[PDB]
Amino acid sequence: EVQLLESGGGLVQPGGSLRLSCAASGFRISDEDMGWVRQAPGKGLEWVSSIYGPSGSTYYADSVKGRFTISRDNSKNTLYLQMNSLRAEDTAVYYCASALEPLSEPLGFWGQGTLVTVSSLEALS
Amino acid sequence: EVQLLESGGGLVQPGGSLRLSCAASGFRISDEDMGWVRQAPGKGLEWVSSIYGPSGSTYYADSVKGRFTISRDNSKNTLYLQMNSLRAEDTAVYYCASALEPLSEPLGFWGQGTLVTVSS
Repeated sequence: EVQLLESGGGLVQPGGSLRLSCAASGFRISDEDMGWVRQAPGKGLEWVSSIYGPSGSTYYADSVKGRFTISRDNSKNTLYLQMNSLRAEDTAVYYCASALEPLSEPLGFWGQGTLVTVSSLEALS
Repeated sequence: EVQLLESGGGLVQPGGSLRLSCAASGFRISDEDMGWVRQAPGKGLEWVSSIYGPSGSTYYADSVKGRFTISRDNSKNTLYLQMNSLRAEDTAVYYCASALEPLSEPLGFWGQGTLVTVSS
């Protein structure tokens, strides 16, 4: 029973920061290629970041390079996403997900999704 | 720039059929691994189907086994999703996905998405 439970989303002002968390149950995060996918209306889906090849190599989108940081905690079996210097363009629903071809399961699995919103004082008023 | 253009969505009656098409740009679907994701109203994204491996092996979710069929056409370089015996729960926004690994690690790509409404 592979399960990914997400946490950490919320409302933040530009320049703020969040730490998205995704706890896995049923398998070790130290063995799968994990990542984060953003979803926004009129934007489809895009891979934000990913950690792969338990040598531990990280991919980042050009939009989030230098600001986002993907991490693993094998003790707690949790994937982390540090999101500093947030922008209005980072507003979306983030999903922790496996690769298209998982090592454990024959088909990929997703998290439930966490809404992360970045809005300024002028946009809210 | 690798792109995935979806088409074929719309309204279908329960028990009907439909064929979602995804035209690829920047690569050949013959060598890559691809798949179909869907997002149901009030629910998160879910992997509908996939095709990967050197075997061309296909895999489906328990909800769509026997009813959905993923396939590739090298003639038009298009990924097809045949959906028969559509239920009301098949109403969703469908995206096509691909994985391209030119530098030893896969890179995920998605499409814009198309809406499929199984309504009476």
